[PDB]
Amino acid sequence: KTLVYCSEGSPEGFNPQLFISGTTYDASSVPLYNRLVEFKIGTTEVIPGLAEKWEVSEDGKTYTFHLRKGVKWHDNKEFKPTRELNADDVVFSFDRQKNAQNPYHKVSGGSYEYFEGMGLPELISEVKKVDDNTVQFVLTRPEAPFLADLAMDFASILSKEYADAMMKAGTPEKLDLNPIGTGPFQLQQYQKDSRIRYKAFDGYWGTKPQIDTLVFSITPDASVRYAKLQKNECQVMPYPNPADIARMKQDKSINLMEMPGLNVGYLSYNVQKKPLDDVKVRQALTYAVNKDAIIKAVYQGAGVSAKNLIPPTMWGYNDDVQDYTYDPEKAKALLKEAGLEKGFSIDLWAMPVQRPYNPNARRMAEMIQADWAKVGVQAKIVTYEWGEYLKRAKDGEHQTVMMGWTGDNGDPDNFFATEFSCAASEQGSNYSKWCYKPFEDLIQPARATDDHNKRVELYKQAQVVMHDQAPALIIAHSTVFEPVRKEVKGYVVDPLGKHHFENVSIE
Repeated sequence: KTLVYCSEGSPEGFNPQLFISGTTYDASSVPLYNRLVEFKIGTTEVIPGLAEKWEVSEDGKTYTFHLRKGVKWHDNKEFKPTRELNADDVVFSFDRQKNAQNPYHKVSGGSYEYFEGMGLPELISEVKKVDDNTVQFVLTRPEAPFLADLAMDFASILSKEYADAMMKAGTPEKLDLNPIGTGPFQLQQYQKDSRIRYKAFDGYWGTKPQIDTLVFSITPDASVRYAKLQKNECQVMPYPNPADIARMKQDKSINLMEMPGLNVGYLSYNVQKKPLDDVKVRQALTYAVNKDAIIKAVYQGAGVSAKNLIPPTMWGYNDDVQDYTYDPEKAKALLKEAGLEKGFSIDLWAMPVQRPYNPNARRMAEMIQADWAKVGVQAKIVTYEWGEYLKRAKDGEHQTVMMGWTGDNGDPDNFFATEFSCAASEQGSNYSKWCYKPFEDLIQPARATDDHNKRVELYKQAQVVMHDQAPALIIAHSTVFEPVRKEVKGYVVDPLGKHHFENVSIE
């Protein structure tokens, strides 16, 4: 009947539209609300949510959503709904973020950060009501990742009946502070320095949670989380201390669940800077490096070797690629064919901050400098303060630079196109400055088409092109660790990084 989760900090609010933090999302969008479309648990595949089906026009610019009938809203001290979900609720949700003429646009400050971050103000031409159970979106271009954007937490549907009411009582901020949703749990109590209490929503459209009472115990210190887990004061916890992983692995009261994180760490080769314009040279520098040694010494169990830009938790992953080996002799042969038998000198920018996809860039750089020296390549390690590092790398001032990415929507486009397209190169966030027609000929059709099978084919071939042309040395993906006590049944780790309790039971 009850499950206690040791959370890592307090939510900023209960309206996910206004925030970008996973800590906040775990306490709001995940338990209380639903989206039009949802991610299938354990994957980044999209399925029906508050919309039982969708249709896409021939030109890829008009989306039709046919809404689910009979969906109930929560209630509170002040609100009791008189109708179920409809198109008004859905249009209000997106119109509030896009339209400055909407009465709720400036409410609670109007910071619609992810909405804006995903480019929706510009992409969306119009959001319209067709009837009470049908909504359309017309876009300014074809955009296959738009469905994955609508499964994101900021796209949670709010109640228009309740918003009207709170604007009527002259207390519109209550829509944001006292949540009303369609989700599996309802909010019962909250106290910022202590805990959050939820209860299974009896009216839920989906299958009712098997957990009757869900409690969040706000615990910022990770050592105290594990201590609480050991006492059975909480049954689930996130982000263990790196130091505790070995013990947790031997702890017979828990399953230490693991998964690749939604990210990647790489070293870009600026193909505009000689001799890095020659594919043979890029290949040589890649063969020369002893990547197993780097994974071991730098990540120390919190990462895994990467051979593809996207992690294996995403769809479209090509498991047929065979990664570069560690082969100095082949690197020397390559260098000779390139007419650089004698090596050359080059710079190597090391990240000044620590990230899951690259936790020790200084050590890594020293390792790569040692590897390259053996094939005659004398590297100069450079670094700058984070803002400056970013600004100069964005203008292509580097010869080689360590960078990475964390996924936003779980869609392959959000890695290949944002980081390695011709447009990204113009923009500067393609740090390889690689604009290649065979690549463009795969990622542009892939982002315009609606045929998922065709999308899978295209992204798998794109992984071949990247591998053959070696625009970047791909290094790794992080490893995520989630301790769960054995009495908890049905918990699945989420590739997008949220922590979900609506499908679990407790023994």
